[PDB]
Amino acid sequence: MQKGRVKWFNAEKGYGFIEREGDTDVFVHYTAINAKGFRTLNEGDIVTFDVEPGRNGKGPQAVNVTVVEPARR
Repeated sequence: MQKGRVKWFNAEKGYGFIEREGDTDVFVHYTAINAKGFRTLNEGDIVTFDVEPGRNGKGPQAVNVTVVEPARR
C-alpha cells in the first residue's frame, strides 16, 4: 500500500488531503478511515492507505486509511 502525511483535514466537513512524497495529494473522506479509535484525521498525522477509483473528483482518492502516528501537534 502507501504511506503519507495528512496535509489538512476539516473535522467539521469530514474530509482532507494526504501528501505523498514525490506524488499528487490524495483526497480522503471520513468514510475511508478505518475503525481503529479515530474518526478524524489531523494535519501532521502519519497514515497508511490504498488508492482506488472513487466518485469524488478532488484528485485520486484514498481508501482503507489507518493512522500510524497521530500528530505531535
